[PDB]
Amino acid sequence: SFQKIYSPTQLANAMKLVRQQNGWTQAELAKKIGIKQATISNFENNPDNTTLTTFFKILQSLELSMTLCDAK
Amino acid sequence: SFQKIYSPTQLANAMKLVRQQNGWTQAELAKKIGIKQATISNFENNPDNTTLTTFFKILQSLELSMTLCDAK
DNA sequence: TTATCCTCACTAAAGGATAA
DNA sequence: TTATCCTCACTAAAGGATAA
Repeated sequence: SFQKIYSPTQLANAMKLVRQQNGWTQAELAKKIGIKQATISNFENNPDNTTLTTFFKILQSLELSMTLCDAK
Repeated sequence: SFQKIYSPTQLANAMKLVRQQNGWTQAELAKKIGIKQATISNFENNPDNTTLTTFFKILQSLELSMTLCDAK
């Protein structure tokens, strides 16, 4: 159930949920994509100033992609 | 036709296309959402270090939302 | 119309690491 | 395991603005 997302907080919460559902650690994702674990922690908790690059890398680590859609 | 997106560049290119297709100026979107036109120009051309907050605001201006999906 | 410029205050992310 | 800390180099984004 991938819902429409409207903010960095909503985005981070959804992505964290995917990580937890799959039983992945922050450290293991971070290693896979070559970024700091600390960076993933910052994304999950403090997403607003997170870069697009960090977001896409994490998305890849989670075996996810994204699409645009209508706001409704 | 909203396709899967895998990078900041792909994301920016898709969003610019929506703006152009609708005939919107950078200046008008920027006004609507209270950010600089320069910021929108930076997003479209240099998206990699753009913040999640900027991305979501622009998405709103474009009458768009986003969802997660499988990478495939 | 939009890429581009100046300045300033702030932050992300890298390097490194810790507690419990 | 993950939130959190230090440092440093870099940038985004705000304020302001321009050319043509």
